[PDB]
Amino acid sequence: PNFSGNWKIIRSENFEELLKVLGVNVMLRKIAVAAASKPAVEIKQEGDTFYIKTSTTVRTTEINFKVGEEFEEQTVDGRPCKSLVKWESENKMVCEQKLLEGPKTSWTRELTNDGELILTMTADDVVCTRVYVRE
Ligand SMILES: CC(C)N1C=CC(C)(C)c2cc(C#Cc3ccc(C(=O)O)cc3)ccc21
Repeated sequence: PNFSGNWKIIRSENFEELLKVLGVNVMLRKIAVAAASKPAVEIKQEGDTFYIKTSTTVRTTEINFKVGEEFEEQTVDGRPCKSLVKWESENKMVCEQKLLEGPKTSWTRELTNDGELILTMTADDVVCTRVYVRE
């Protein structure tokens, strides 16, 4: 599927809990949660090549990767990692992360038949789920 476009958040579940179990300081956690409530998301996909920009004033993540080639990013709680994206199924990509020790973290993105984008972010047993619609 083509994920390209600007995406707008409509649901977030377990974001604060994810940060909480990862030990993020409560003062920083409240700033992170509030910033994450209204991110600006831009995706440009050309085959297996992805540009994914998620912007908030206090944290912008900008990754330009090819599916099946390793790249550097940060975990959700800000620790440097090596990431590797693969297609799990036809409409779902799964990213495995390894720290540059800690919780086992990952993220997934998929598109529904209606064109809603579902992001999950995991740390051990805690799963955060965020749903977006294309502008
Ligand atoms: C207070 C600031 C400086 N801060 C500090 C520490 C951590 C790393 C926990 C932090 C994470 C986010 C975040 C985020 C986020 C992740 C994903 C998405 C998304 O994909 O929509 C949106 C926001 C935003 C701020 C901080």
